[PDB]
Parts: sequence; structure tokens; C-alpha cells
Amino acid sequence: MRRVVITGLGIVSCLGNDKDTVSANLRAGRPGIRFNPSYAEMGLRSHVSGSVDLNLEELIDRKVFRFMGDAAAYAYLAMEQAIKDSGLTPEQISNPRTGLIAGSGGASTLNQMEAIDTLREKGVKRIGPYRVTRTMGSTVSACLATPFQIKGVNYSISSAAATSAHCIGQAMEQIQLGKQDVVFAGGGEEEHWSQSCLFDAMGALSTQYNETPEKASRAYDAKRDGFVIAGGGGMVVVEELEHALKRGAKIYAEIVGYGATSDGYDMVAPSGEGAIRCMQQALATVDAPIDYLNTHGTSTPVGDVAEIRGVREVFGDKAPAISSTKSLSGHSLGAAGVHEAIYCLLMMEGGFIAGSANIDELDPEVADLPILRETRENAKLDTVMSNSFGFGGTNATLVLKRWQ
Amino acid sequence: MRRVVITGLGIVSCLGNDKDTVSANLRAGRPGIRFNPSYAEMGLRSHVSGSVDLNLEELIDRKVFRFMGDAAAYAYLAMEQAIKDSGLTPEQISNPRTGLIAGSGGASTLNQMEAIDTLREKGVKRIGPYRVTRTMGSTVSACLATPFQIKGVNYSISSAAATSAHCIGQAMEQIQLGKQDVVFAGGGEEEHWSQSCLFDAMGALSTQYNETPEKASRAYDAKRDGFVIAGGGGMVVVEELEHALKRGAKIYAEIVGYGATSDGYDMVAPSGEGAIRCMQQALATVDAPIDYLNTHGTSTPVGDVAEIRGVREVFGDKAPAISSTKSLSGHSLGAAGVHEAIYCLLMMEGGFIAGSANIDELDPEVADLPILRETRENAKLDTVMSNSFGFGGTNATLVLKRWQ
Ligand SMILES: [Cl-]
Ligand SMILES: [Cl-]
Ligand SMILES: [Cl-]
Ligand SMILES: [Cl-]
Ligand SMILES: [Cl-]
Ligand SMILES: [Cl-]
Repeated sequence: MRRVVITGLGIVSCLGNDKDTVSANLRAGRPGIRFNPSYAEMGLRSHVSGSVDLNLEELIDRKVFRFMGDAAAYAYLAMEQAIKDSGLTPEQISNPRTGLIAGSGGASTLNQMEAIDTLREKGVKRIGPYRVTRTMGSTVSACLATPFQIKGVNYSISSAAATSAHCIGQAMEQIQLGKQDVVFAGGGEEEHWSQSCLFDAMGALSTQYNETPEKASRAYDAKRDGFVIAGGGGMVVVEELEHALKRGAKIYAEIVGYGATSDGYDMVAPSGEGAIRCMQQALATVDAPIDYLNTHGTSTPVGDVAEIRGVREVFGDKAPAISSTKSLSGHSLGAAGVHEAIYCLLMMEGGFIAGSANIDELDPEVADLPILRETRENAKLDTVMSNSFGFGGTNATLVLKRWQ
Repeated sequence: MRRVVITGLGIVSCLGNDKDTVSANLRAGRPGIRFNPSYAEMGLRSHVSGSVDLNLEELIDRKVFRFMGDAAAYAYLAMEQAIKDSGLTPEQISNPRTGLIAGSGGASTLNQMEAIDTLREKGVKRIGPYRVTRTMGSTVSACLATPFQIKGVNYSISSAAATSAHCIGQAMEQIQLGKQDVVFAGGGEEEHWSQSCLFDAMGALSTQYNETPEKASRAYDAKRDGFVIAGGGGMVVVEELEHALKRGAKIYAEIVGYGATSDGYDMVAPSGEGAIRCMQQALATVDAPIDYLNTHGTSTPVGDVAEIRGVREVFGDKAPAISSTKSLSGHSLGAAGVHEAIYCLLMMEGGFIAGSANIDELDPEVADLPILRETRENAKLDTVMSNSFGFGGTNATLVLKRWQ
């Protein structure tokens, strides 16, 4: 089958809105989590978030921006970065063999709330004509494919925390089917109390670290108490290898493995069994040893351990270095898969492994695995794996191999 | 390349909640559209909908149903029907080589509204722990994969009106990649004023027929005035041919063509050009003449004609018989693609072409095309085509060939 590489990236996140800032914060171990006054004012129990600090209206053409909620807007800025990074020409961006596969976990709870408040107070006409494109499940793909004049595939995948990892794997598969040469893959996620309250109510979020927000997300720590919600966007340029070499592309990495499985077990907790099969499917096409695993690792009591049990079954006594970057970044939901793919690309480009932050007391149930608690500098980091596991028992695993 | 057939179906719709009732209403030309008092009470300008008449809480065990909104519930009941219809065994349904690809355009605006009303009036805990799975973009896949113990692929696609057509085509592609043998493909969509108001506010919906609701959806009629929103669910069993033959499956049709393209131009306005490329891509793998085209045909002034311009460019003087079944069913959004695939399968089983209803005066801009205004009985239907075109310039076309 045709080989597939990544030739450009872009990111909007609480760790930074450009690759150099994000790389630096991963290397230094600086969390992007902050206190969220709006959460406290609205009666949430979790008062922490990984929030993006941007004036989106000053960064995006108004004709484009009117159709967007924050999820699309974050993804759009990430895509602009990825296009610049990749050096693709307008004709390489806009042609039947170049596509877009990008999604979100939610869409825009804020625009939905505004629409209904408006209906009740002011009537239907005052809702305005832009709410469907901001709130539909395809908001991220629709709002990007249209202004970038994408002519190839155009759809969104939604698979909760697996969303943007499935997007990248499906971009690879569209190229392997022979249907596309270039696919923009990624995701976006709005961060607002109108979405975070739903997670608070199901008992998913951190609450015990509201006074020390930078410490709240602490995968593998004995005092972890739920995930820290986040927003943002990411996009990668997925490209067929011969196309990339012929145009003199920069090549970060080859996509060498991809798994997508289902637990068929519990709506909210991983089975561990599905994750084992997902990692094995990703590894079935990989000959090189795995140097680093970026876990799903959300800072939840059950989930962090269940995934580690699966890692132990897959690798036995030969596990790779492991960290969760969610201890720094929080959980960007639909954006988590592409964010973590990007973090892994930046680690390989920079020759370092980000440590698993905020571990005061390593959970004894994971202490036999090589959980990296500090940055590994001067790392010969060639082959990396990232897991993304969402509600509904949906699993995604990507394996990337550094291009020399 | 592996061949792909459809071996089971299920449907929840305003035309019926079983395939025999639906087939009868298609043949007789009986619309499912009714007056919606809640729309009028809430100040919408459109007072018509295609609504499902089911007591969902009597049909789905509460332990399953608590995680669902209506979109997932409709899809679940369609999947129960498709499982019975297919004759698959529990070991064939729950297997690493059996997957689920099913989505929605929205998810649950009703559950979002209830959650925020509850947060404001009663606080965060009273929202309850079920709202994320009801409202997340992957609600339809998550809420089915878990109880049916799906082990293979598991994710949603969201692409507006193309959603469940892309689900079917991607199910076909997973089988062609060699990754799955059976994939449940389809979609679901909630119908509620909290979603319909968004479409009303963009000027998309019919308003001139509120006193005569069954006449409101009237694709190609000179006095069409917008689409009629609907809800429901549909699911088809997409299966590798040798697997189907070995297990003695019933076989409706082979999937012989699939297109998926992007306009890369208008967020909402119909393109003509993207539709031409999508139909050509579907037809590139088809040698048989097309006997029938089920258009997207939403009963919009511009959209109906833009699509017919594309059909004229693709087929010229050899255009197939055409009808829009949306004049009967309304527009089920995320469920439209699988609903119309099912209607086409039922037309091939019954040897009839459903008439394009409610045409008092055929629009002169489409009158040169063979738009059937009445049901054709004793129709020799071997190869049928269905278009689904969504906001964001997303396009799908499926071509199905009757299995003799
Ligand atoms: Cl396990
Ligand atoms: Cl998660
Ligand atoms: Cl939609
Ligand atoms: Cl309470
Ligand atoms: Cl006629
Ligand atoms: Cl539409």
C-alpha cells in the first residue's frame, strides 16, 4: 500500500498557539491550566480549565468567522498554520485529490444556548441565520472545507476523545485507498461552562485543586480526581510519500500504524480489552521498537489504571517510556488526538520526551511501568505511539516514525 | 477488491417504523408530514414536521435508554430491526471483524436545553449523569456500539445531510481495506423545536403550507418554499460478499458505486459542480444503466434546480427516472442518507418507483427531466442511485444494484 507521512502542523491550545511555544512548554513541563471564574460563578464544582487565550474575531476573516463557533475557529487557525508550515501551493490545497477530515466532540453548546435564549426572549428571526453551521456536528469540517476551497473528501468524524485521532487514521486510509494524495486532518473543541457543566454533572472533572489549578491534572498521581476540560484546535497535513518527496516537502514522520477498535462494554469506563486490541492493531504494521507512548491518561482514578493494565498486556516487561501530556494540557476532547499527535511530532523534532507532570505520589497500581516523571532531554526518539480512547468504548492508536 | 452487499435493514420514520409500512407509503404516495403544535407555540414560522410516533421508553430497556437522546434511540431501534432482518448471530454481531459507523447531523438540542435550564434553576448536580452521552457528536455510535457489544470499528461521521450516506460508503471502504467483514451503517436524528428553530432562522423551512401540512414538502413543484424537517433512524448491514454467501444471508443489493466530494465554495447555497463530480465518481465504477435516481431534492427553490442542472450535465438525454422521496418523508438530516438508501432498496424489492409527490405544476426549469409525478408500478429496477448533499459543501452519492 502507499506510504503516508505528515508534512505540516498547526495548533491552538492552552500550551500555546504556535509550535515553538507548545514545544517549549512541553519541554519545561509548564501546565496551561488556570482558574476559571465563569465556572465558579455558574455553580460548577470544577473551577479549572485549559483555555485558549485569543481574540478570534481579530484573527479570522469576518465572512468566514460568521459561520463558526469556537471549535471551527480554533481548527481554522490551526489549518492556516499547517498550510504555511507545509508550503503547499493554492492548487495543491484546492483540488479533487486534496481533502479534509476534521471533527469535534461537541459542536457549540454556547451557540445553542444563545439561540434558545433568543427564541424565548426575542423570537425565531432574531436567532440569526448562522447558528446551524456553528452547532451542527460537522461544524469543523464545513467551516474549513468551504473557505479553503477543499474539493476532495469533506466530512467530520465524532468519536468523543478519539475524534481527531480517527480523523488522522482515516486520512491515512483515504490515501491508502488511492482516493486522495493530501488530507488535512484534525479537530477543534469549544471550551465553555455550557459544555463543561455536563461533564461536571457526570462526575468526570477535577474539583479538589481549584485553589492550585496548575496541579489539578495529574495522571498516575495517587490524588488524581478527574480530568481538566480544555479547548483548542489542531491540524496536520497527511500526504502520500511520493507526492511529498516530489514537491520537496518537509517530512516530520511517517504514519506506520493505526488502530481503531470498540470495547462493547461500558459507556464511560474503558474495558482495557478494547485498548489492547487497538494497540496491537496499530503495532501489527510496525517493525521498530516503540520509544515512547503518549497515553490517553486523563487523570481519572479508573481510566488511568485500566489503560496501564492494557499497556502491560501489550508490551509485557518491555514497555516504552510513558507519559500523559494531559497533566500539562488538560483534556481537549475532540481536539485531544491531533493535539497529542502534534506533541509527539514536536518531541521527535526536538529530541526530548515530555514528562508526566504533577506526580507527587505515583499510584502503586502503575509503578511497575516506566512512567516518565520529568523531561527526558537528549532523547533519541524515533518511534512514538499515542492512544486516544473515548466514551462509548471507542479506541484509536497512532504510531509515528521520525523521518530522517 | 472485496465485493460489498447489503444483507439487512431497519427503519424508524414518519413513513413507518417497519420496512413493510414504509414500502406501502412510498408506493401509495402518502406523506408523513403533520402539523406540529409545539412549533407554532414556540413562535417558529414553519409549523410542519416529519415526526416519529413511538413510545421509546416502552421499546428500549431503561439501562440502555438512559444514555440516549432520541437520535440514538431511533438508530438503536433501526439496528434491532436490521439485526433481526439480517439473521446475524450474537457471535457474528460481537466480533473484532464487525463494526459500527453511524452518526447524526445534530445530537440532542433537547437534552442541552434541559441541562442548561437545570444548571440555572437547580444547580449542576441535578443535570444528572447522562447528558454527555445524549448530546455528544458520537451519541449514535456510542449508544449502540456499547449495548450491542461491538468490537470492531466504532465511530460517527457528521456531514449534515450527507451523514448517513457517508456512513454507508465508509462501511463499504472498511470492508474493501480488508479490516472488517460486517459493518452496521446508518444514522439517527432527533426532531424537536430546539433544533428546528435554527433552520427556521436561516430561512430554510417551508412556511406557506402550515394549514395543509401533507402538501408542504413538494420537490420540483413551482410553489415549493423550503424543506420540511424530520427525525428518525435507519440502519443497514453492510457485508463482505463471501461472508454473506457462506452464512446464507439474504442479499438486497450490491454497493457498486460511491462518491464523496466537497464543493469548496458555498456554506449553504447549492453548488451544481460538486454534485456533478460526486455523481461522476459514484458512476465511474458502474457499467449498468441507472434505472432510478433518488435525488437530494429537499423542496427548496434554488437547491432543487441546482441538483437537476447537475443531473442534466451528468446524464444528458439518458437521464433516469427521478423522484424525491422528501416530498413524502421530509428531511431527516443525519438520517436522510440511510433512509433514502432504504427507500431505494424497498423500491427494488417491490418493483416500483415512488412518485415525486405534491407536484401541482412542474417547475419549468426542471420540466425536460423525467421526473415521475406518480408511482411507476411493474418497474424493472436493477440499478438505483441516491444523492445526499449537505451544508458545508459535503456530497455523497450511492449506487446500489439489485441482487438477483
Ligand atoms: Cl483488561
Ligand atoms: Cl475521555
Ligand atoms: Cl446537520
Ligand atoms: Cl442537589
Ligand atoms: Cl409523470
Ligand atoms: Cl440540505
